[PDB]
Amino acid sequence: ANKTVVVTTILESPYVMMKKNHEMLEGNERYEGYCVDLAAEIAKHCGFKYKLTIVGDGKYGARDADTKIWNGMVGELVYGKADIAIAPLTITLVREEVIDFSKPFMSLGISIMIKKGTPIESAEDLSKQTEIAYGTLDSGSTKEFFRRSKIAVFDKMWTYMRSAEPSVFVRTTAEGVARVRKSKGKYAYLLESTMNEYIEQRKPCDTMKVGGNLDSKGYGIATPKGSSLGNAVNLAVLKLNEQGLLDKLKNKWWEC
Amino acid sequence: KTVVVTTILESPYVMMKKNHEMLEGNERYEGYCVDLAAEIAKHCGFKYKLTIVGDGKYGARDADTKIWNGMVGELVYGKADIAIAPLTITLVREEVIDFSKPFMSLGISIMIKKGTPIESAEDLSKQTEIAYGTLDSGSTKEFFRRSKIAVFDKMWTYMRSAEPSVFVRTTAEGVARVRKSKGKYAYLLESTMNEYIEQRKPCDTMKVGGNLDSKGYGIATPKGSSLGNAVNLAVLKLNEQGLLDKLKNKWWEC
Ligand SMILES: [NH3+][C@@H](Cc1c(-c2nnn(Cc3cccc(Cl)c3)n2)o[nH]c1=O)C(=O)O
Ligand SMILES: [NH3+][C@@H](Cc1c(-c2nnn(Cc3cccc(Cl)c3)n2)o[nH]c1=O)C(=O)O
Ligand SMILES: [Cl-]
Ligand SMILES: [Cl-]
Ligand SMILES: [Cl-]
Ligand SMILES: [Cl-]
Ligand SMILES: [Cl-]
Repeated sequence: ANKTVVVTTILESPYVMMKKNHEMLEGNERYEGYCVDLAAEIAKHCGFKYKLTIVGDGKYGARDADTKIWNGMVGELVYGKADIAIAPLTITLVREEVIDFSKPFMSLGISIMIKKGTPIESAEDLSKQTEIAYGTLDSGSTKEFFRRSKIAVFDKMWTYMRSAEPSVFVRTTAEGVARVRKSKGKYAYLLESTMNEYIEQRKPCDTMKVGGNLDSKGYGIATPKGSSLGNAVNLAVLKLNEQGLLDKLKNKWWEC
Repeated sequence: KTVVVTTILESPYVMMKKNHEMLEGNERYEGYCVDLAAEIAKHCGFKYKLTIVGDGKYGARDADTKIWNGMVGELVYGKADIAIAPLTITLVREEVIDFSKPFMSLGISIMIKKGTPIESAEDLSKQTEIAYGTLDSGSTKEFFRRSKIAVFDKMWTYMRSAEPSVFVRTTAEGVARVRKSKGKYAYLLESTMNEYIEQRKPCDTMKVGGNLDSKGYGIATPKGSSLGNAVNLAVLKLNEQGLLDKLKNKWWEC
């Protein structure tokens, strides 16, 4: 690279977190987490300096159907605000058409979060009932998945979600988790298995993952199309995996 | 023109059809990869011819000369246009060819004959009574040669100095070596084949311990190929539509 690399990411524990004493720290030293360590290791094996930045709008990435404008970390790569995205960013077909992804460094699938005691076990259960509302993050891969799915059960769920009143969408993942906890079992949150399981095993220990994953995908490091950094970043990811660092980082950062 | 697809004869990925001697062309073969090639050829809009890799190898290179063999070599040296097989995505392979995003996941595991006193990779590295090795021309050999983890590096130090040779030249040779060694050989292979062989007679093998790593199979094309981008989007499409899970269930006793 010829400049200091601008890395965009999102504040999502345990991937990126503010240090207890971040107010006294400068630059990259303010943050900590799985993706903070991963960026240092990618930058080390690619030979560039980098500055960690938090995505301005706090979004993963969605595409406006009318204007085709992207937002979130995806938009920051498409419109030249960032050089690389190191975050739990899901590899998707639609995103792969405007940005480049490295090979996945972590796997996941869409899963269901419920409040302990809710009579729900699968997405089939959710689509066949009207007592428990459900929704997902509005600006992420999960919304994209349901919007595009030709699969009957998932299309039926999408049709219900976008027509529900009050809205069942949430604009952050934390909003979704909180909605489950305060809805007395009347709201089920559709989110990725990684965060679902993470929340499950932590206080107040009142949420739970039910059913199996709805699909199988992974997180990847993203760069803009044509960037002379994607090839290097891709090899770095594969080297860190083959050397065993990704397993070490997983164990490092991963109660009820 | 017609795209030359290189693959390898491994069940249930690629197999000979019943009465294959009387069939011609692509109709001689069937399996997960045979169905997968048709789907990718459909979404990418090209005609293709299935061919089995000449040397029956997955792909390794000489450390000094950097010359490749196996399916990787057929792509690097212009003998095939695309590889559709259980070919593992690795660092060294991605330096000379391109891979799509993984269409299937797997890890390195340990195969033993039933009754062998082994449960993990650490157990093997702590002794020599029970020999252990892996395929010589594959990604598992690359893993043990390039792994920075201590226990794996000790297994590599043992393998390349053991006597008689613990390496094998085909996966069938490794499995046969476990079944014939009366419990004195452990074969390091990928979990997909380990668990598949486990549920097939003679039913005298089993998988012990968790996977030593986590990786995936990807569709390979030579660098600069005009099929690369399209093939990658096809895999992601087939995954989104659930067809990869359909093929798995379709093609996947003790
Ligand atoms: N990853 C999706 C976003 C996304 C998620 C999601 N779930 N978990 N993450 C990351 C995460 C946060 C906190 C803790 C842990 Cl363990 C993992 N993203 O769920 N629906 C979506 O749409 C995207 O790229 O749009
Ligand atoms: N995949 C590796 C080869 C490779 C394998 C391996 N194991 N299983 N396969 C594919 C397979 C065969 C038979 C049945 C089933 Cl289910 C799966 N390849 O083990 N060590 C290696 O080095 C490579 O690309 O080099
Ligand atoms: Cl993982
Ligand atoms: Cl359906
Ligand atoms: Cl021709
Ligand atoms: Cl899989
Ligand atoms: Cl170690």
